[PDB]
Amino acid sequence: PYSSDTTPCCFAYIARPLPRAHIKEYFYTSGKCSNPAVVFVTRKNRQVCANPEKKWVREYINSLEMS
Ligand SMILES: *C(=O)CNOCCCCC
Repeated sequence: PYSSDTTPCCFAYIARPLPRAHIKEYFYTSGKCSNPAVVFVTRKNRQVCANPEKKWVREYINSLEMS
């Protein structure tokens, strides 16, 4: 019933923590996707899928939220 634009989903999670200093932004993928995910945006503007349940991921989010 709703948006007919594509939206990004994640089908795998990066296995090891990204360097924190290379990440500038994050977002969660749509709740419509089959998997929950954090996407980190790097300073080279790459987008990397990550597991929201991982400690390092939650730590990075808190840090990013902690401007
Ligand atoms: C709202 O329009 C929902 N529609 O679902 C159709 C099933 C696949 C949509 C891509």
